[PDB]
Amino acid sequence: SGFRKMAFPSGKVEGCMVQVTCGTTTLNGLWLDDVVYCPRHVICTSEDMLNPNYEDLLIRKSNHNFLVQAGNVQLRVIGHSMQNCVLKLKVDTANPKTPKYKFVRIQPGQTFSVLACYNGSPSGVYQCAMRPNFTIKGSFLNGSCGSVGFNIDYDCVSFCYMHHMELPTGVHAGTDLEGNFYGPFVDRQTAQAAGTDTTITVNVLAWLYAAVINGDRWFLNRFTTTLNDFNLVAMKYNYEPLTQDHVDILGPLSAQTGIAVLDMCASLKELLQNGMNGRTILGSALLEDEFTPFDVVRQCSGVTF
Amino acid sequence: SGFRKMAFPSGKVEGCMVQVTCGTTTLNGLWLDDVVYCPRHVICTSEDMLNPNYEDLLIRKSNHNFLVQAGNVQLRVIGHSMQNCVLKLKVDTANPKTPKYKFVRIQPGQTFSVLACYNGSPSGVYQCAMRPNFTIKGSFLNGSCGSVGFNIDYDCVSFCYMHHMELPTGVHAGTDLEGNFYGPFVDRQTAQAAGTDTTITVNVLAWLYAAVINGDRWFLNRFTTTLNDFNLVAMKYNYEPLTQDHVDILGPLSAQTGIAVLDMCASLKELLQNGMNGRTILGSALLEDEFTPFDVVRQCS
Ligand SMILES: CC(=O)N1CC[C@@H](C(=O)Nc2cncc3ccccc23)c2cc(Cl)ccc21
Ligand SMILES: CC(=O)N1CC[C@@H](C(=O)Nc2cncc3ccccc23)c2cc(Cl)ccc21
Ligand SMILES: [Cl-]
Ligand SMILES: [Cl-]
Repeated sequence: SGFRKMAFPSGKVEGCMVQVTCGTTTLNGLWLDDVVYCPRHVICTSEDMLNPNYEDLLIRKSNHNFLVQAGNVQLRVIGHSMQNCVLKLKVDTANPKTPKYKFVRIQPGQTFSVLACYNGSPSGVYQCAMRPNFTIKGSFLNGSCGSVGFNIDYDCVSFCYMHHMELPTGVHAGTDLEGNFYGPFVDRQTAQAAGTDTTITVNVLAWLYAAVINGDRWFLNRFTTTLNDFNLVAMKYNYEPLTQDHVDILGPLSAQTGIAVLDMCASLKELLQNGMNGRTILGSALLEDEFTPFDVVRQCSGVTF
Repeated sequence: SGFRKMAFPSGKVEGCMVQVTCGTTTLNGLWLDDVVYCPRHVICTSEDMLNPNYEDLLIRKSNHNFLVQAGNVQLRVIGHSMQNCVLKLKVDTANPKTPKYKFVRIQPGQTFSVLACYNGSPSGVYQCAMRPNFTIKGSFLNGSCGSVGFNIDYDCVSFCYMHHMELPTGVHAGTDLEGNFYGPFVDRQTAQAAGTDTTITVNVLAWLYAAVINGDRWFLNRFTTTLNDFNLVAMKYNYEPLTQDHVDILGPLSAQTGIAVLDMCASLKELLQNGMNGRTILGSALLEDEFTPFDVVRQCS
């Protein structure tokens, strides 16, 4: 019993974290095989960030300008190239702790674990979701750039995020491991703002199924609804639309609990129009949307890595 | 900016997780140097579980009855001994991935990371507090016994918890790494119940300071309170009493934010009286008590 916000075991990723220094800027790099990936803004000073020409800045750099440190060992940079907003530093040594890995781009609503690092040293691990406005509500201080988000599938690490910046509202923005930003963000010192966030509906339903599996049933009702009537109500409360794919993905939890997805949507519809009325669900007074249906199945069934 | 429930990186502990099998029972062990630590209830035949005599059961066991598996390698048990509710299986191989470590017993209110495991394989990592009633509100299934709680403050792993059992209310009980249970619990199937839980007041105050550091100020008020008046109100909401030690520990956050501890205590009294009125503090509609003053300073700097 119990339900916790749970991250993947971070060990396979800790063995990849390195410190990357370029001039006065120090941030984190991800060392996989003989390449170190890091945000390209490491090559920028305070003025450069205002309006940077990264191709122009990178051409002026030499391999010896990048100081890569893996533990107490300095790695020697033998090449440098840029892929979108990520810098790739070729090193002479392949990381012996390189796990089986893939670079994957995730969709909004998908969750991942963040290994927050400072000076190439892992300091914490937390579970979060890619918000529908493409930001992440992370916990990051100065020096956390280059920290990565990942999932684990069997024995393979799927790297899905690299931290680049913090928006004025305290939310965070970054890229996939190919340097493509999630969201309409740029890696510049300019006025940027996240769009109005919405609730990840399929995740709320998955979390309501986890609450039922844990014995919390007060919100269940006799009612069902159509996907169309639910979506009309949900859109009014700034909830993301629920697609037939989402209904299908919730199938196993629906079968395990005996509550159909449209039956659970009728519970969710009431929860929105009436509130919790002093009650909680899994110790929470708000509907939690950072657990995907797969996260719920993994936790409520004990999948190991 | 931002505030998250954050666990320590679990790598140093993953390299220590092994599977321990004794008869039909399989659970997790912690492999440090040439010793594997695990709950002593692994030697019980479920029929012994109501009133087990563990000294009697352990004396009947031989080293070849314990099957220890580290990854795909079977370790050879060359000795067995018991320290309180923990079984120590001496193995013929020192764990090469043994980190710098210590065994620490924690107090209620303290937080730690849990590496939940099944069959010696880590499946997830999360953050807990030792509740004032000495239970932990974990997420554990059958087979999670032997999963450990830890803190990793600078290079060294401090092991503070080993999971032993789930109480009838879904909460969890376990021991320190010396086998001493936290709380009035025993490793028997006898009727056991956790005491009524209370809120860790010092942690709520620390979290209110984290919210102020993050720009949340709506709950602040012009009032202050005596420590005794605060405890009288707090006890009525099933909040733990706040001692002078707790006031002292909140000193650095008080200095950083410019809000005296008793000034923040008056905000907390108002929050308990009115509720949040549709507002959230750090994205939460409830007062969070699983961040210690030390966690807040470490996370916020
Ligand atoms: C203004 C500026 O030049 N910066 C700052 C450094 C950097 C940045 O956002 N860093 C931070 C990341 N994560 C949490 C942070 C909490 C506090 C401070 C900084 C954090 C950055 C990166 C880009 Cl791509 C664009 C702009 C900026
Ligand atoms: C009742 C009983 O004989 N058991 C069960 C096995 C075991 C126990 O609590 N196991 C579990 C742990 N953590 C979550 C669990 C969720 C579901 C099931 C079992 C879980 C145990 C350990 C002791 Cl020390 C005393 C009693 C018992
Ligand atoms: Cl999803
Ligand atoms: Cl402040």
